[PDB]
Amino acid sequence: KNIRKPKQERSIEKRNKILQVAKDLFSDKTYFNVTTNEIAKKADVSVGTLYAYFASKEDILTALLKRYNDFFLTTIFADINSQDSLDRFKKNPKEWLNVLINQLLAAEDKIFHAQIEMLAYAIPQAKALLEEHNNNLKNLTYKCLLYYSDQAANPSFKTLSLVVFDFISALVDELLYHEHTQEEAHQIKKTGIDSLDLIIKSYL
Amino acid sequence: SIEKRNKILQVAKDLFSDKTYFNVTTNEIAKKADVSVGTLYAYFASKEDILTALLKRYNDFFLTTIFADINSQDSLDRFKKNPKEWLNVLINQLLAAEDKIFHAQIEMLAYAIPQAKALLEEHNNNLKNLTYKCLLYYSDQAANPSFKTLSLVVFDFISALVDELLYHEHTQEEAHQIKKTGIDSLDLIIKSYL
Repeated sequence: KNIRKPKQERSIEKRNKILQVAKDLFSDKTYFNVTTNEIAKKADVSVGTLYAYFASKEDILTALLKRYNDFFLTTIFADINSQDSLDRFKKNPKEWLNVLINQLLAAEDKIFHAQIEMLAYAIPQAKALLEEHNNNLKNLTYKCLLYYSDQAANPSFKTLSLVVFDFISALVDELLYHEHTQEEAHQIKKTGIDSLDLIIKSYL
Repeated sequence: SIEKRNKILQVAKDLFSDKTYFNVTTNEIAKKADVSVGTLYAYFASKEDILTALLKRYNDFFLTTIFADINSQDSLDRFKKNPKEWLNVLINQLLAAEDKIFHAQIEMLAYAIPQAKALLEEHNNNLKNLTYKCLLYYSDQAANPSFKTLSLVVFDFISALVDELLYHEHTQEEAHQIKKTGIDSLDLIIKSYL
């Protein structure tokens, strides 16, 4: 019993293996084309064992979405949601854009994220998750706008935060999920940035 | 029969939208269209065949109605007159798009079904190319790599604005402010390069 072995229990290993296998299957085949049988086989567990851990395929999804939320908050949002961003924006709105777009472009796990976007059309948890993340990024954007003029609240800045982030996110997607040369990606980013700078400055 | 094929496509379209495509079966379509499983099969071998027929219809409708107008010489002239008036017109046409509910299902399906992804990318590339043609026409230029880049950015922003308005709940006043902010901003960006 007290012999040299990993601290993590076998039941946790198998649970983690199921989740990683399902995540990868969902990512590659899309969620609706993946069967419970296929998940069990690829995880090297019986179908009965898979059901002991997860009552349905959607319960597996619930668990993966929760993990993506933490990944988002810890690896992408923590640096964006910082006085650093507010300071940067106050000094020059253009440098705020440059840094933010790089942060969003640096976001990892784009393959599974795409699957969450698909699932937003069909699965309420997926829609809610992405709306919350989007809302947090819009709110950060709103806070930067307020910080520029040292305001407490401004409805027109809230509306602007929505439009500006929607455009930012559109630019990120063009760069992330579409094929471009290094040079074409550079020009899209520059045109996008210069354009968003002019817009933001027009309302400040 | 022709009429029955149309009824089935009508029914299948409504089902795909209400329920999620992946969850709808051919049996379900047959039952809702009041037709036998054998009859339906005679019309369409698989569910994917029904979808292809709906996608082909969507393509022809995009090409013949909405894209034909956007791609007209008349459209080029409006841009040259006032790009803001052109923006207003295009954005209002996009906001009034027919079959928006089914279109969202196509957007979802584009992640899983190559033909749906291909179709939407063609329509998006079409709209970007027209935008480019508009910029060239304004300037009387044959080619401009900076305007080609611009056309991608601008159309991406246009699409983002339309989606914000179509897919999210806003008070009447907020929706008016989002639309106005969006349009004014696009007009500002376009004019900065002209």
